[PDB]
Amino acid sequence: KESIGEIMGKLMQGEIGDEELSKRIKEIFGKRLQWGYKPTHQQQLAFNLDFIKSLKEMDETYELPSAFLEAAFGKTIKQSGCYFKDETTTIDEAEEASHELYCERAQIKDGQTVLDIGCGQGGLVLHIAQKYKNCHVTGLTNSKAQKNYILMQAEKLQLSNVDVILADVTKHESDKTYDRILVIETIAHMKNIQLFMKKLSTWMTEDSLLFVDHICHKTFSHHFEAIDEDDWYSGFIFPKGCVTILSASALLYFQDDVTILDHWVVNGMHMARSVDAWRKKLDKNMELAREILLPGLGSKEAVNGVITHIRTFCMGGYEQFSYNNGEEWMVAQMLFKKK
Amino acid sequence: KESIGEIMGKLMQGEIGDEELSKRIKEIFGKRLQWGYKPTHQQQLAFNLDFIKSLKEMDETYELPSAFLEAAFGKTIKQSGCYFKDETTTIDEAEEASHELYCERAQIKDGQTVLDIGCGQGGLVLHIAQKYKNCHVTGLTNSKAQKNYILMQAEKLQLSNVDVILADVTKHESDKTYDRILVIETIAHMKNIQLFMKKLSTWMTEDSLLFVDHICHKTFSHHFEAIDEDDWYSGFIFPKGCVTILSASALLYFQDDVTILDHWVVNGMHMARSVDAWRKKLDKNMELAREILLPGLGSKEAVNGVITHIRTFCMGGYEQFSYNNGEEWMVAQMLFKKK
Ligand SMILES: C[S@@+](CC[C@H](N)C(=O)[O-])C[C@H]1O[C@@H](n2cnc3c(N)ncnc32)[C@H](O)[C@@H]1O
Ligand SMILES: C[S@@+](CC[C@H](N)C(=O)[O-])C[C@H]1O[C@@H](n2cnc3c(N)ncnc32)[C@H](O)[C@@H]1O
Ligand SMILES: COc1ccc(C[C@H]2c3cc(O)c(OC)cc3CCN2C)cc1O
Ligand SMILES: COc1ccc(C[C@H]2c3cc(O)c(OC)cc3CCN2C)cc1O
Repeated sequence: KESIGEIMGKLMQGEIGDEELSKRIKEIFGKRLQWGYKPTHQQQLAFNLDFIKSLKEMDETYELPSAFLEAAFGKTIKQSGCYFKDETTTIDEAEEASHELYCERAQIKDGQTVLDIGCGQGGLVLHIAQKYKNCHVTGLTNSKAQKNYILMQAEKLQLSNVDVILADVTKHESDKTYDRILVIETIAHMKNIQLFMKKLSTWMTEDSLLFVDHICHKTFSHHFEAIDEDDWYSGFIFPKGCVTILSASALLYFQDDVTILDHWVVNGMHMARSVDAWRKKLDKNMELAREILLPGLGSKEAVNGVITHIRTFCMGGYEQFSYNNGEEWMVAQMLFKKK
Repeated sequence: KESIGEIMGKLMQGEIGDEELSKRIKEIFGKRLQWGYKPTHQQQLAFNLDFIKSLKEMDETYELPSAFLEAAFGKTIKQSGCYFKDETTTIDEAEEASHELYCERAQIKDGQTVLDIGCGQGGLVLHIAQKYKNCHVTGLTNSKAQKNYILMQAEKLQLSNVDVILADVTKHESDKTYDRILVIETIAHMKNIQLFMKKLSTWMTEDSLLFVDHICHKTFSHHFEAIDEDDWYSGFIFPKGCVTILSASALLYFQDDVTILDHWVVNGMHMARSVDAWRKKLDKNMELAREILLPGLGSKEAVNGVITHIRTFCMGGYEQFSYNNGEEWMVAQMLFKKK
């Protein structure tokens, strides 16, 4: 069936079954792979360097209710890839394992000041604060709801070492420095990477470390947007075209102000299992979710719309991160010091 | 035929024909590829990062006569990969094309001070000096013979803007700075890369650029040494185990003191065609070469030994750089500024 509008129409009517939906999104990702892989390393580097150089030239009131977030995501409402040891690891255990991975790779130690940039619902902030009672942990979010959620959770867990800065990170100005800065799956939303990294360095001292985790492709970078008129998916998921997927090594070229100390990647099956867990939990709590959303949304059809958007994101994320057994799209992690 | 000694024995007797020699070296390189490629990007990065971290912990009077060098190499005696536009490009034309490539990518402009580190027989120094009469061009070499050769060539070409520093680059101390620093296929011999790059930065100002060209593997780094007891080749060619082949991206992790601006690779068929041209020219001038070498060598057998070493280097280099149509071993190039 041709035509964006036609596919979008059937999709919203629940007339496209899971199997065909998955098959359709997978073919969309297959075409991005064809766009991204060049025949020789000479050409691959030319293409990658052109993307990086273009980056270096660059310079909604409605928020889902937290009770809905609790019904779709895991216990700490982590909205980033989790780490699954087993086949039977639950989303709650995978959330905790990923928190501990970050603490290990970012070399968190009791006593440090820690800043978590774009902290979301604050799972990582709460984890570090609870495990390391002499750390002072600051979250930074541009969401008032997120701030209020984190502060409430801190109060319930009897944590006294948590604060939250409410700010757009690109506009925030401050003299404060921190021993540790964490940036977990936020960089994909950052429009000016060179400026972002530069600002981060001014919040560091000679003893600080910076840890960044970002969704990536192992070989090439791309904007998350349609290649052609056959791709209904990209523009449905991110209607504002400002999500960038950096290659696993792209940040190596942004060492004006920071210097790399270590670099890892985590296979895409972890992310795939994450989104699959959210999809399954959402499906299980579907009735409850629709009831929670109805008030603030107004119509049963607007509810259906928000649910379709979220569920399709999950189905598409599955196909993207599980491609070739997790060896295409994945998560890259880097550790830096100030330069 | 098993046993290192046995193969080494036949090789020196000219009893191993070209076809079997090539086949044997190619299988040796095949095994290094098996050693170097990991099943997942997560493992490949772990392996690459381990090599880079190990680097960061690390801290002959007999010279061939220039008349011999003239009989084996091209007109400027370039001893680095050349650039072949055609099938019929000669070694002399490929030397010139590669010189012009370096000048373009290093952004050489008339009027600049230029330093060429490990300048060899000074082909690049003489090229820049002749093309850009207002540049002052300094070569640095640890070889007295090379210095004397370059100065003589400068005198014959009526060049007044050439000087040569005789020094071990790792020990050279100086307050002088340069607009442009070039390092062409020298880094593979450098034992302490982090210290090397740091020193280079002290010879730069805020306006300087640094261009590095190095032999590489596209995916992984390795020392040029035997994996196992089946590899007679590595230890025959470099009897001192201190040649490192960095991956194409290894230098990205050495930005403590310099910051990357651009990055390229040149397909390995260019290098392969280079060594093939040297081998063919040596074979053509074989009689003349043996006569030139005899004086300073003393015996016809020591002559035969030096020729076998050089010719086998060429045959092995062919198999290494032409592997998979030049898409394994190749040449990487980087441009940096001071940090
Ligand atoms: C993909 S979520 C990851 C959240 C959290 N770190 C986690 O791992 O669950 C990225 C977060 O960045 C926040 N964000 C996006 N742009 C921001 C900006 N300019 N300033 C601050 N936060 C921002 C979003 O609100 C969102 O909470
Ligand atoms: C592979 S040759 C390349 C020569 C020249 N750049 C070219 O492209 O033909 C590398 C050169 O580095 C020189 N070299 C090696 N170690 C050196 C050191 N520590 N200081 C100075 N020169 C060195 C060698 O003598 C040799 O001439
Ligand atoms: C609507 O806001 C959200 C954005 C992202 C996620 C999950 C996950 C993720 C999963 C994807 O597959 C993806 O596409 C490339 C992007 C992202 C962004 C980083 N991360 C946290 C959850 C959200 O609720
Ligand atoms: C004996 O000294 C020499 C060393 C190297 C070359 C040619 C060429 C090259 C070719 C190879 O295949 C190789 O192996 C990985 C290493 C090198 C070193 C860099 N370059 C200049 C020529 C020489 O005369």
